[PDB]
Amino acid sequence: PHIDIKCFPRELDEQQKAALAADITDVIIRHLNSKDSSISIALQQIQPESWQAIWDAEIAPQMEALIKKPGYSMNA
Amino acid sequence: PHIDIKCFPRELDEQQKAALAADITDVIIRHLNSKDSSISIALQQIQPESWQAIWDAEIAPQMEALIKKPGYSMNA
Repeated sequence: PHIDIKCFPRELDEQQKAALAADITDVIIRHLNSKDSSISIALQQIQPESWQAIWDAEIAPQMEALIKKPGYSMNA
Repeated sequence: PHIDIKCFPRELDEQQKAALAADITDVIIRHLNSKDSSISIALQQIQPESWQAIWDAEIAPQMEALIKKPGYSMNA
C-alpha cells in the first residue's frame, strides 16, 4: 500500500516523521493484512492558498466514496 | 489533512472501511495536532498491473522525501 498524507505546513523533525510513519504502518498492517515491506508513506505540506486545488481534485469529486468525509466544506 | 490510501484489491465491507478510517484519524490527530473535522480519507484499490503507474508517478519521484520508503523497488 502507498499512503499519501497532505496537510498545512508544520515542522516535523526526523523522530516525529518516523513515529508517525510507524503508527500509520501498524494501522495499515492491521486493516489491510499488509506486510511492512509493501508500505510506503509520503507527507506533503500544502500551503493554505493551494488547498482549494486539493479539495477540487481529490475531495469534492470523490465525496460519497471517501471512507472519511471532511467535517468542513469548501462549498458552503 | 487529506489521506489517500492506495492498495491492491481486497474485500472490505463498510464496517471494515469505517474502522480503518477511525484508526487513521486517531493517528493523524495525535501526530499532526489535528482535529476530527479536518481529516478526510480516500481508499483506492488498484489492480496489480496498474501499480507501475503509482510507482512511477508517486513513489519513485518522492523517494528523497518519503517518511517511509518501500521495501521493494520497481524501477522499469
